[PDB]
Amino acid sequence: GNPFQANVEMKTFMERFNLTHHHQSGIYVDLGQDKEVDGTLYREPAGLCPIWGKHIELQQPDRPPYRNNFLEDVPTEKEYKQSGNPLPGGFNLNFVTPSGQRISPFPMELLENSNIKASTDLGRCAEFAFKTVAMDKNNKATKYRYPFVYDSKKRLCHILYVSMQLMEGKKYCSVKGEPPDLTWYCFKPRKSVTENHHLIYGSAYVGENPDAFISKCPNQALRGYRFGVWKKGRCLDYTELTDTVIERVESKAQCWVKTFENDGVASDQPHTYPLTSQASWNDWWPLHQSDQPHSGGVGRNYGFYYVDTTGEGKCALSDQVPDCLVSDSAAVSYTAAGSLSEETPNFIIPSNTPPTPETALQCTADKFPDSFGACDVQACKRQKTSCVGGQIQSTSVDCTADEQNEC
Ligand SMILES: *[C@@H]1O[C@H](CO)[C@@H](O)[C@H](O)[C@H]1NC(C)=O
Repeated sequence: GNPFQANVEMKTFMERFNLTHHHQSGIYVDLGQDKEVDGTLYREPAGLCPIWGKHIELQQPDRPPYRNNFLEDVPTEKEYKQSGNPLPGGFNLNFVTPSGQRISPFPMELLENSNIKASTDLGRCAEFAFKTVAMDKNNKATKYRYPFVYDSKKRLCHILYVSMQLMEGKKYCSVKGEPPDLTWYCFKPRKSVTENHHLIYGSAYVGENPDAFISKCPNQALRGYRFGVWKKGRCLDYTELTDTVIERVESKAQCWVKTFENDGVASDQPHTYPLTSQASWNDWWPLHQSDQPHSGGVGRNYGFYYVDTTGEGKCALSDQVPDCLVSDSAAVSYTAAGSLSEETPNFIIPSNTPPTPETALQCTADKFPDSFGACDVQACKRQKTSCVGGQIQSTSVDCTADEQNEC
């Protein structure tokens, strides 16, 4: 009797944390699909959940004309003639309509318009991205869809022409202008303990069903609980699992960053990039490669900050999809997909469309009596499930004096 499985409301709550199920693609680098454009096969971001706080850190020279900001416009041919190597600018789609209307960034007020069906601001930007496709050379609508960033502060929706997310090595690219002959600067995905929390990155496919992310993706940190897996008749938090990575942290936010940046996070990036005959890297989109990985969202995406009995702040990282929780008011559970904050921001609350509940961890002492599992005689602990201040509690406690003879 895992209560988190036996209770269908608690079960459906825990499902939001399964990134392999809903997101289904890379998170650190998302390149989960393939689409041909003008006779060439390109990798395309495909994941269904927004990645909160994800930004691409660029490594352009530290001088004019370089902004080191992936939200800047992709450069014009002239701009690049003027700058020298490497390319200046950013990843932002710079196209104009025949009318001369700019496509990105696009303001949320203009979206909130009946061609846009999403009920939340973040969903409206995802839906905009989903309704925006590469046009081929000739000029026809293609199936390749650009990823987006919602800058939730400025309320602006960015369609990124550049769908590349990681490029490293003097093979392909320069770091702060060294070596100088290379066309591309290097870049990589980051989250920061302090910056760009108000930026949300996503594949266009978050917009295909633009309200689904609200209730199927783990958007927000989970305060007051530690991710766990049901074993031996009780909830074992990640600290009790053999394959967990445990690192010391100074702060809870560093743990949140580590769930995205650790070496085992779900990533669709190949270890060597494609064999071309170009001098170096020379495309706006990643090329299809026979041996490309598709993580399908599987990876060390999960973790929690907690304080050990020694008083040290630590971060437990796991690839194990959680199917239970251990309650701990000081703990916070994070994923590679969600935000640092545990509070639901305004811009994923229907602007109109009732808010979907998560009432699954609410309880009453009356209807939810103290319940004890059987003693795990290996650890000599047993599950205790109960209700305190209207919140479900789940911990491992001492076995009865009698059961201890069997440990
Ligand atoms: C997570 O989702 C994937 C794909 O649907 C599934 O294979 C896996 O069992 C799920 N894990 C759970 C519920 O622990």
